[PDB]
Amino acid sequence: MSLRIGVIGTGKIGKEHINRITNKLSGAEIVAVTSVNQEAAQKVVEQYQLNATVYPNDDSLLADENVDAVLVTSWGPAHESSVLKAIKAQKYVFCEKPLATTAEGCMRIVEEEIKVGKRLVQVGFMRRYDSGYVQLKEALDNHVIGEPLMIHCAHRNPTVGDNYTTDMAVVDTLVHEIDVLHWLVNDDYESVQVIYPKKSKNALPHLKDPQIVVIETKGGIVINAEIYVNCKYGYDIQCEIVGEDGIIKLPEPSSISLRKEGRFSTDILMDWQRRFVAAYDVEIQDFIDSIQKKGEVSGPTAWDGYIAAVTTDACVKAQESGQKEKVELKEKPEFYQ
Amino acid sequence: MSLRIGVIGTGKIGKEHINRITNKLSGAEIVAVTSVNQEAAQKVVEQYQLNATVYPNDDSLLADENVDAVLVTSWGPAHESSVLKAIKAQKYVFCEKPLATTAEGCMRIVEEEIKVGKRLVQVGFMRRYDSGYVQLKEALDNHVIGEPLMIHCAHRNPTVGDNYTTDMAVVDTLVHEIDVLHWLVNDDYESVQVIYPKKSKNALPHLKDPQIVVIETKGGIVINAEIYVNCKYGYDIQCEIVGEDGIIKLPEPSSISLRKEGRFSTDILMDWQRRFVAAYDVEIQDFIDSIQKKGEVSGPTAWDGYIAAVTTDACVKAQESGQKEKVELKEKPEFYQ
Amino acid sequence: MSLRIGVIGTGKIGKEHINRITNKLSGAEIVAVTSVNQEAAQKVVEQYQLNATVYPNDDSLLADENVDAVLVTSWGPAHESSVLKAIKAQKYVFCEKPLATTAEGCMRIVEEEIKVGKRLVQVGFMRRYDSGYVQLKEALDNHVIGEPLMIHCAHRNPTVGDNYTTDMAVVDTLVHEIDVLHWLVNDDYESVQVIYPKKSKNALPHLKDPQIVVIETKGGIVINAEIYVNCKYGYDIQCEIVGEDGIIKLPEPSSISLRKEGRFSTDILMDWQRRFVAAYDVEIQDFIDSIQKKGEVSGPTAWDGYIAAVTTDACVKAQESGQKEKVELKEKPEFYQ
Amino acid sequence: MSLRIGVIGTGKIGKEHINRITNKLSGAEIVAVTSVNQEAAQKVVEQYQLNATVYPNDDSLLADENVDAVLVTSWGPAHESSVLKAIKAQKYVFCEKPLATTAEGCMRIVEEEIKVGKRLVQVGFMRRYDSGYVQLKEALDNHVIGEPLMIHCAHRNPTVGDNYTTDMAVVDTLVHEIDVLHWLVNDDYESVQVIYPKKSKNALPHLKDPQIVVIETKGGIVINAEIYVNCKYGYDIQCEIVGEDGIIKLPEPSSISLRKEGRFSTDILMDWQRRFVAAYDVEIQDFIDSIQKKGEVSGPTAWDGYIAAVTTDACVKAQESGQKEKVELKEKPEFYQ
Ligand SMILES: NC(=O)c1ccc[n+]([C@@H]2O[C@H](COP(=O)([O-])OP(=O)(O)OC[C@H]3O[C@@H](n4cnc5c(N)ncnc54)[C@H](OP(=O)(O)O)[C@@H]3O)[C@@H](O)[C@H]2O)c1
Ligand SMILES: NC(=O)c1ccc[n+]([C@@H]2O[C@H](COP(=O)([O-])OP(=O)(O)OC[C@H]3O[C@@H](n4cnc5c(N)ncnc54)[C@H](OP(=O)(O)O)[C@@H]3O)[C@@H](O)[C@H]2O)c1
Ligand SMILES: NC(=O)c1ccc[n+]([C@@H]2O[C@H](COP(=O)([O-])OP(=O)(O)OC[C@H]3O[C@@H](n4cnc5c(N)ncnc54)[C@H](OP(=O)(O)O)[C@@H]3O)[C@@H](O)[C@H]2O)c1
Ligand SMILES: NC(=O)c1ccc[n+]([C@@H]2O[C@H](COP(=O)([O-])OP(=O)(O)OC[C@H]3O[C@@H](n4cnc5c(N)ncnc54)[C@H](OP(=O)(O)O)[C@@H]3O)[C@@H](O)[C@H]2O)c1
Repeated sequence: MSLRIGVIGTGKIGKEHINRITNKLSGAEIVAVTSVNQEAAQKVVEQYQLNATVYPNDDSLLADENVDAVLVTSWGPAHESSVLKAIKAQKYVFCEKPLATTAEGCMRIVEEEIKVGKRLVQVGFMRRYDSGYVQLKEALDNHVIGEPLMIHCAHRNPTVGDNYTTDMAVVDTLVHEIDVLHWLVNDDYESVQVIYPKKSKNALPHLKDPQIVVIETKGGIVINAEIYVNCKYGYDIQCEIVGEDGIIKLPEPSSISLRKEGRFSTDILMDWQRRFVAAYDVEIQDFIDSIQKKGEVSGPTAWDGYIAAVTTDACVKAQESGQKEKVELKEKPEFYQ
Repeated sequence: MSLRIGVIGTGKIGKEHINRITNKLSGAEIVAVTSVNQEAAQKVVEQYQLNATVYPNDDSLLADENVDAVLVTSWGPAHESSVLKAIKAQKYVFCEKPLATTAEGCMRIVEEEIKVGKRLVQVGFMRRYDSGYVQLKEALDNHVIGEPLMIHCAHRNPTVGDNYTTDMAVVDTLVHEIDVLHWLVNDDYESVQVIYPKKSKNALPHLKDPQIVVIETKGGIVINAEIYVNCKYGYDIQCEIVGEDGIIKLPEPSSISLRKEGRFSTDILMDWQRRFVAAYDVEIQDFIDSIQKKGEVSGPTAWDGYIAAVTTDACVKAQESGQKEKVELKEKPEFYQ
Repeated sequence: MSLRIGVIGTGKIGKEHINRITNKLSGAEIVAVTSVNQEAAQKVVEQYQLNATVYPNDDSLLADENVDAVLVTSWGPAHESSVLKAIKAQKYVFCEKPLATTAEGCMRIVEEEIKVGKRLVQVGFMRRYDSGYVQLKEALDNHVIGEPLMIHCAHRNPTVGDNYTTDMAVVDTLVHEIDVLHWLVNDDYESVQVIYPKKSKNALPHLKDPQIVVIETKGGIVINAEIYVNCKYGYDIQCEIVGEDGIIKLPEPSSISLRKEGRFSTDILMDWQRRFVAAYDVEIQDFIDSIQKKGEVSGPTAWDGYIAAVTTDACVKAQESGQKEKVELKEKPEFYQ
Repeated sequence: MSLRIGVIGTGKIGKEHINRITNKLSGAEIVAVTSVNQEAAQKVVEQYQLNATVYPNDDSLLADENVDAVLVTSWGPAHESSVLKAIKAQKYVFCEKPLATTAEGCMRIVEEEIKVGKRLVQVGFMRRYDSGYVQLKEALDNHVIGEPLMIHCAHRNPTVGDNYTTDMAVVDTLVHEIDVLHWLVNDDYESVQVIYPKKSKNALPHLKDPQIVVIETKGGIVINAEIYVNCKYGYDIQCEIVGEDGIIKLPEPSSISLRKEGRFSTDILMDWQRRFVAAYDVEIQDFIDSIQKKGEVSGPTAWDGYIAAVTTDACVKAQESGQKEKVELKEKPEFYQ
């Protein structure tokens, strides 16, 4: 019957996932809430009419035996702590990115989970659940294009706020590409390099934008990723995989077409929140269903969180040094193989 | 909440709706089933692990006061009888097409609903809930192309069985177009004409396929619909609306692209079930949510069912006469505004 | 050496053809011109720096023994006379549409050419030389889609002058479709029907625009053609051929794409003269080349002119009567086989 | 009257140019040819039925006072020689790439031309005359997308023979991109870097294919160019320019579309000779018209040839070293401004 879920962190995306579980998905219910702000957390149970005790902290909510699983949706740097705790409490955990702000912290989560002996942790890299990326994965697995040789991608955003900084280009933005690409081609990153084109007029003086990130896999796949967060025209994810015998490419989001005033056109999304809305529903549903059927989670793993953490670090180092940097990856544990 | 739902008819679409409510959607559960094969209904309850009572018939299912609403997913020609009974028992009813196999059948349902004083009946014309059609209607209502003048559409299917007959081209197939178009442009159908191109080699000698159906609305919009149920290449829905100042067009379903062996290509679906899957989820969720929030349904009405019935009747007439036929619609009751 | 060409009618089209012959194409030169405004004629000679006599009329131009061939680019109604005179003078003739203003006019020209005993007359239906239509013809002749069953096309124009009349929709505009389609599918027209949507706000009150013209071939191919000469958005030619086993479609004219301000777009041409510029070059070059290589022309024939006339007449009839009208088509002389 | 053209080298490209001049274009004729293969040369004169003299060498041909201009279409390394001889004879010269096999060779040509005092040398970089590239240039010069920041391009080929070497990837292939991009964005190259992904199974082991070349301009435009000469699927040129406020992209070559067997598709050329046939006609016609109207040529210059040589040299340097290499360009002479 219903999977009982506690929510750690009721900001925007905590409110979204709650709405999801309460009003859209099957098999689960929100029974507990927290942080930080005792208020607001109470305002959230109000807003959504929840049968939910407002606990004052992780351990508190995590103490409850009427909670089977948790969503960690709080401030990024807070994640590692709550995840560790929930693992010790042996509850299933869905953790929004990042798993932890350091590779060391991801490694600690990895260590703990391996002790429990089964997969409790799923990281919220929703792109793997998007129908376009699923199709790309299927085509590759069915050897449609032969071996992958190169990947060209772009992650574009119309404009960012004052506080968006150069490192966020890789840490908050490219991390999605970083997680999804190694999954697609099943190969590990080896080296990264960052090249800066002239700065766009739309970027604030403190921010280096756009940038080009070149990544090589151990297999020798070269990825060039454009990141351009002040592109003005829209929010835009583009991904092209070049293989030996052919090329596959991610599709545009669905739009009606329009002939009008001398132009034939389709819409480009302006809002990042509309790009992957279905994927978010799918990943949470899969969280719920995996548990109810397999006694463990199925999505991106604690190791995937670690791979991202390490890769983003090398990228930031590449941003600073302007040189080709190594990606320091431990061999993958048997437990995640 | 938990809307408590009884299913009348546990065939293919019945089982798929049961799956949706049980494993995909929010706010409802299946508590009762009935079918003409009572053991078949039992297997379904087994298969989906339902906490549901198997009833011998719809009368007794409708007698169960723990049943809030029903789905009528039985044999087409039997829908009308089940709907009438559900209206008298005052349950909400989601009826798969058709509502009734005759205009008179629909009119009977219409006046029974008007007696009850609120909306009980929602007809399963799922295209209205498809994002493409929603986008088309949004554009229209925002005056993007001015007044609609012409609609060019096509409904294509790879192949049909031995028992698909000429009348089914309009009754089972074009009926989807007939419902969605008058809704899109807010106009009533006035007349229809059927034109037969040479028979396709892919069609059995008793079937006339393809067909062209020309429809004129009262306001003077002209619709040209191509029906070709043996097109071989795929399942394909196309729709273009030509307005005074511009043209809008329904998108292709999402697909990765492929460059390979001298061709740049995307997928065309082979399977009608894959085309509108999301729409079915949305329509049923809307049935549930409208009831739980407004105490009445919100989708295609019994009146839309009537409109479809009158129009397909005129189309069948036109198939046999080769002449322009009037669509004789009674004025729309104030109840259905 | 050069094919020596005289030009009858030195208005807009006459000047453009003179331009391509003088400055773009191989193997010909203008040696004579005539008009009606004997100032503009002398003017064109100087503007294009031509070593050419200006004559006062066709008779005197056709008298000139060093003229090998003529282009008839005069006022529409005057074409027939000049073509006839040229045939009697035994000169080759490229005649801009229309060959004549009546089917009888076209038939007369057909008879004189048969008397001359070889092909002198090429009619300027340039679409057959457009690379997109050439590709459609080639796909059809390679049996890529099976037998053609239906054709859907549109001929759209941003706006017309107040002189444009309802009959001109089929006589001046659809006549291009009428020619190209029977050529593409190698079939004769049998019947036509015209349906009027409500009048567009962009159309003057005396003009019925847009129009839908339904044409059936003897073999049972059904053509649905949309004509909309005040569509505002652009000049647009669309053509989709539905065959038994698949569908082929004319491409958009080439254009860079643009992502900007929330839209992904390509250009739609605003003026008809840019649409087929290459085809005009190819058709004239073919006129020159065929004459020099074979001693007769090879393009659209006087008989093709006749077919267009008879089909347009039947369309004008359908315009007035609102009924299905027969295309009164005489049998094709072996001379044109 | 006619520009009298001599052709040096009657290989494949030489033959094509003779064909367009003799049978397609305006205002010139072939009056002289020479080739290392005498029989081939005389056979070309028969084949195209030329009114031309076969000369045993370029000295003879260039000494012919009835020769106004020459096309140099001989073996690559022999180009420099013929170009210098032609400038000395003060003949107009269309030189197929490369201008010379070294930057030194090009510099000597630059030197001799400046002495003459006018432009005699046009280099055969035809992409500049392609309608797609012209539209890109027009959009950029109208500042449709603001300042260019990044360019992503690809040059792909189905297969190469056993002669093709790693250096030819930049020397014979990328050289087209190298010329067209600095022309598009009006900026000079600064540094280049080469990255090798894993080798394609379609490549002979003596060849490194594919390659990624990264070029920075002095203004800070970053260019990422994929070269892949055994991509199997087709010949394919892609080019996307990312600007501050928008993105413009080269179109696919014109193709009809096809729906068939579960795919919606367009053709991809397999044959490089088909991608740019129109550009070749336009470039040669430009050569002829510029001479006849301005007394000097006006396409890509000897200086453009020199840029290509230096930039290609540095790319080959980067190929061997694996490091970011400098493009050492001298100051552009006033003669070429
Ligand atoms: N998977 C995806 O596609 C996706 C998409 C978006 C976000 N995320 C991730 O989800 C996590 C949380 O995101 P969010 O947008 O929901 O966060 P949020 O609402 O900004 O943060 C959650 C709560 O913490 C408070 N807070 C945290 N740090 C604060 C500070 N320094 N000052 C003031 N209040 C602070 C917030 O208050 P304030 O109102 O003042 O912030 C809010 O009450 C992040 O790790 C983010 O990267 C993932
Ligand atoms: N909205 C849509 O797009 C959509 C899509 C599909 C279907 N539908 C509609 O939903 C309804 C049911 O569809 P379905 O595909 O589930 O149908 P189905 O499985 O073929 O038929 C449903 C039930 O009717 C019975 N039945 C079928 N033919 C019969 C006949 N000739 N005589 C007596 N009983 C008969 C079946 O018996 P058995 O138990 O022996 O099979 C089954 O119990 C139909 O009216 C159909 O038009 C709508
Ligand atoms: N193949 C195609 O796609 C295509 C495209 C465009 C046109 N065409 C055809 O080519 C022909 C010429 O077209 P256009 O646009 O060049 O036409 P135009 O210039 O208007 O007509 C040619 C000349 O006719 C003169 N004229 C007009 N009315 C006259 C009258 N009643 N009596 C005597 N002379 C008269 C005008 O004299 P002034 O010089 O004093 O004005 C004009 O120069 C047309 O029949 C048209 O259908 C074909
Ligand atoms: N703009 C463009 O896109 C483009 C396209 C293609 C080529 N090109 C350029 O045009 C030039 C010639 O190209 P192509 O493909 O036409 O060459 P080709 O036909 O192989 O050679 C052209 C001429 O050089 C001779 N030749 C060829 N190989 C030779 C060798 N190994 N030693 C001595 N003489 C030799 C040929 O005579 P034999 O037959 O007796 O060898 C012929 O007269 C090259 O510089 C090439 O890069 C440019």
